Amino acid sequence: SLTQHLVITAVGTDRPGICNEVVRLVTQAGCNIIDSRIAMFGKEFTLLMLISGSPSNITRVETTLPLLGQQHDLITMMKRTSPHDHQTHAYTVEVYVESDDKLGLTEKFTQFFAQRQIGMASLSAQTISKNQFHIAISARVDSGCNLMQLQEEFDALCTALDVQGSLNFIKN
Amino acid sequence: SLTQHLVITAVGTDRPGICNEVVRLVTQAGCNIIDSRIAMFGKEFTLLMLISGSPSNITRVETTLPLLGQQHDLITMMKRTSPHDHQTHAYTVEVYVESDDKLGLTEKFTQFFAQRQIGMASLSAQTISNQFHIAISARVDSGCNLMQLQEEFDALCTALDVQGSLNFIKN
Repeated sequence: SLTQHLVITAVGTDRPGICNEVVRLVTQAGCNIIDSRIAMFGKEFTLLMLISGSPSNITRVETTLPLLGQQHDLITMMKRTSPHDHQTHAYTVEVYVESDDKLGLTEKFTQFFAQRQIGMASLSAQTISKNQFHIAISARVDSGCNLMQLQEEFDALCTALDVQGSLNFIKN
Repeated sequence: SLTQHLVITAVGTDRPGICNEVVRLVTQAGCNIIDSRIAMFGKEFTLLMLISGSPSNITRVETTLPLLGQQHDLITMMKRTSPHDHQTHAYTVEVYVESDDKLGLTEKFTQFFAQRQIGMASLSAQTISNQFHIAISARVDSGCNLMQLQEEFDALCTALDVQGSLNFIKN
């Protein structure tokens, strides 16, 4: 059949089985779960998800999902999208930047990865207790990426912006 | 000054600098980005983000974020929450399950980990071409009895008669 893809976003007060019903409703709808991201932020359950199924099954998910969010104070958001081309990743680079000035610094580092077409998976930019600003980014690069070269360019940027930054590589 | 926390979630067509916009709007509003999850699913930019700031700044972001979205065809959702008890995990457990049946197999494994208070970071449950595979990346702190976890997990797979494995990775 014509396999259709859908993107799901959900936020709800984290409780024992909230994530059960979600994958329950999705899998029990005939759809496949291509990938997802689950994070516990604050007292909240946050989920990013990409599913695929027949046009019939997806609609089934597009209809039933909001109801689940009604009886659980859950908040949903969906959006159909083109199929997902699997980008296998060979490494996870973890970056850590520290500065005393936060002025437009974070977007300099996200741009660093965009210019190189490296997708980030997580980020944090914040002022710590006690007058410094710390940025933390996690990104995935494939096997075709020159690691020693990525590290050098990252060091140059850090020199250019006069901040302290470290880079870490982790393969899976 | 009475720190407020805001969970933000967005999904729009993946374009360049789209993420930059979000980070710019939030940081210029004087807020901190405590954590976030970014992913490119299909052809969409996907974001989960937890920010915090004073009520004035959070209100500012709550006010101007939707607008930014209207600009970049980005649909967003927001909700305030309580302080973040930032947990650290001693191990990352990669789980892999291979079966020749789809029927209610997924809930079994999520329940398995929810019941044991072991959080999941990612999940994929799909058929591959007549075998339904489940990949789960979960977090396990140091107070976990790895021997018991292994045994119970093996008993799960045995009861469902599927093939499962766990790979303990140190963070």
